[PDB]
Amino acid sequence: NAQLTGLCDRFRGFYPVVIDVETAGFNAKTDALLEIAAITLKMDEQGWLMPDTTLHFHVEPFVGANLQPEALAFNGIDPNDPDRGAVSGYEALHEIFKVVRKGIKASGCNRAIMVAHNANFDHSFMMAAAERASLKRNPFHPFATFDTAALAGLALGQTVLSKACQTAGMDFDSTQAHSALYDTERTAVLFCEIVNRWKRLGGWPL
Amino acid sequence: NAQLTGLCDRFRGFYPVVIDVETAGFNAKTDALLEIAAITLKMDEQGWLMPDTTLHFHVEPFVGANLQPEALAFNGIDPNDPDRGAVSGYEALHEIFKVVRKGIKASGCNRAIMVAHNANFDHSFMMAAAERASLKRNPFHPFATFDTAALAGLALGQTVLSKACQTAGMDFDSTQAHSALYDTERTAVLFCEIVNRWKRLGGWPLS
Ligand SMILES: [Co+2]
Ligand SMILES: [Co+2]
Ligand SMILES: [Mg+2]
Ligand SMILES: [Mg+2]
Ligand SMILES: [Mg+2]
Ligand SMILES: [Mg+2]
Repeated sequence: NAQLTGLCDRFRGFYPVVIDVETAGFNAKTDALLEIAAITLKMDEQGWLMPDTTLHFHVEPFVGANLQPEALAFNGIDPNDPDRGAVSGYEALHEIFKVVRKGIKASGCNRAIMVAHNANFDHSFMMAAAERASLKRNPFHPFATFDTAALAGLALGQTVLSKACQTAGMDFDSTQAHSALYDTERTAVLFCEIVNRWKRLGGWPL
Repeated sequence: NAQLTGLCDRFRGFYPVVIDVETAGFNAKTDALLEIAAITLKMDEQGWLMPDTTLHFHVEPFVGANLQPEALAFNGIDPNDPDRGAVSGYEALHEIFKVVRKGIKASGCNRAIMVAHNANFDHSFMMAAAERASLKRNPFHPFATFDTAALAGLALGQTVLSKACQTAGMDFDSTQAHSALYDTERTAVLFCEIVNRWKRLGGWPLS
């Protein structure tokens, strides 16, 4: 309870959850959601941020979903592979929201906020997936996000995930990139580093 | 040329332009754009960031636009008021793009990136107006932004514009808030401060 409360209090009630999504295109309303990974965070007693929990689902292209081959070629996902283990968008988000809503309960926490690289992209797909599924209990703030591309611009002078991670002194494997799980991992680590670094430099507290 | 490359160099080529819009609702696709202000930035010889150029346009509701009274009640704008001096969305954007493209011409810069509080909101309306007007040659990055709500969250632990500005040491006047000019202005000063504060604590340069 404490470490989830100290986390939220760091962001005025916001409970930051790192999200990465794979898709069949750039249109959140018409292109398929194909993969989603979520990483929750926590604050240790010293006030340092770090990764807590990890969820990950492959998602079945919804009925009516367009699919751009350039997208599939990019992330390498085959929506047809049987051993894929894809579930519905509903199932994926419901399970993630369930884990998040619990976080928000143990609260100085009020609402969840999405952390993502170029968060506008991942946010819109999540909101669209939730839309199709008619999920009423959505714990994420409907418009606000923590975009690590902007935070990296500030702290690192880099907006590209790989280059930002490298520049931050992080390991980065191009061969593992563009996978929901790896990308979310790197992004959560990058996010935690930027915040902590700000702390180490005496930028925080105020 | 110097101040623009330095600036751009700080963000790997990105030429940051602060933007604030006023609208007739929350749907960028279907609700009216009513107002837009833009503030360019510059870096002095000491490496500090500050506001440079400012332009501002009231915008006439495009044909077919919806207007939410709650939106109008919120911002105080009357789209019928004859002395607004409202221009087309094409005109406001064209004028703003012209000034921005002039900045990108600097050797260091190669693309503009929008700075805004909850930037996804402003960015979507900007991109939709540009789309309505069939504007090629849009100098702003098509999907990237610098969101001051996120940067204030990190730097100050505040995400709300007024709260962040107050918490930052800046004056904020709720009287003048929710207007394009004022909001863009507070937002630009807040962005510059967060960047500068970062520099002053030794987070930048990386050396
Ligand atoms: Co779906
Ligand atoms: Co327009
Ligand atoms: Mg991504
Ligand atoms: Mg990815
Ligand atoms: Mg605004
Ligand atoms: Mg405003």
